[PDB]
Amino acid sequence: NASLTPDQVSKKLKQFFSDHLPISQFMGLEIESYDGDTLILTAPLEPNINDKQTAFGGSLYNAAVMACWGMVYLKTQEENIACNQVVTEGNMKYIAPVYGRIRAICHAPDEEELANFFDHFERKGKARISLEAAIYNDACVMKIEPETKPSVKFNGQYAILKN
Amino acid sequence: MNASLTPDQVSKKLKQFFSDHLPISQFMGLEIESYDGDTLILTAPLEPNINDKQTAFGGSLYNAAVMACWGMVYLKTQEENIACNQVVTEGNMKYIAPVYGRIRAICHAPDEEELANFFDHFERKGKARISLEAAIYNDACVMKIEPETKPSVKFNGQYAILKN
Repeated sequence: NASLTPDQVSKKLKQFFSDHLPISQFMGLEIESYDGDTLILTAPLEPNINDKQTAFGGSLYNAAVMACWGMVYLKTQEENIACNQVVTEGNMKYIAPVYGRIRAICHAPDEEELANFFDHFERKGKARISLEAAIYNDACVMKIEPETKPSVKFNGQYAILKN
Repeated sequence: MNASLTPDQVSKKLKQFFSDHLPISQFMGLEIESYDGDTLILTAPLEPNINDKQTAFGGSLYNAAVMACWGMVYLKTQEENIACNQVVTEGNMKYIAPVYGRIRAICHAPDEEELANFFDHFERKGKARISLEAAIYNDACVMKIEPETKPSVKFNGQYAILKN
């Protein structure tokens, strides 16, 4: 309600992770930035590491799946919608290893889609939406660019359901 | 050269591996429940893997299945005394229903033909790929992937082994 600004709703999400998702706390998953259009989550490599000293694939998935879940949550908060949110599917392709800090980047779906989606939830009390996230290794990327090839691609579907 | 390893011997190797190398598995309480050569079952308690609704978080569900299939590939590779690096290449999950307590992820060995072609391709080329499925159930008695009980989660994973 009084939480509509990117800083104000980021604080809500940070709190949600810290209150409810012990795994996000083990992984050191934090919000790096949110400006209303792009969410970036980051996590240190060390707890997310494997035997080859690169990022465990499940941690790359968790960062991506929480980036897109995070983006849905931030949208529901900006819209002051009370609901349960669930992932209904998540798909990852691992193209190259990640061997530093994990940074998962999710862009908001367009306003029309978001409007349709919130419209559907109003009418039926259920609504679904698909999102994508990317993780890069070589570049300090601020956006999922058409140019740059990602190290990992994620696409997921998320649903919001009436209380 | 050594003889191939039995299910008990290699199961120990994978136990040691998670412990030495994957800190996330120790956080999650992830354990090998059983391995008999044909089926790998991994288990983890709910408490570290929980979400806001008091059910298993979808990310922890994915970690259990992705590691169950990675585990299966590692077990077959080790049984066979193959020295290699092993990576996931793809992992897809469909969430069908909540998991309400202990998490058990079940993975079966690929076909004997599939395994043979995979090790032969690795031998000749220094790389090979294989795909497997895993499922997670609420039911305590389930010991294999079966038509007769719809899973809470389904997972398809593809893995590569690489000469080191």
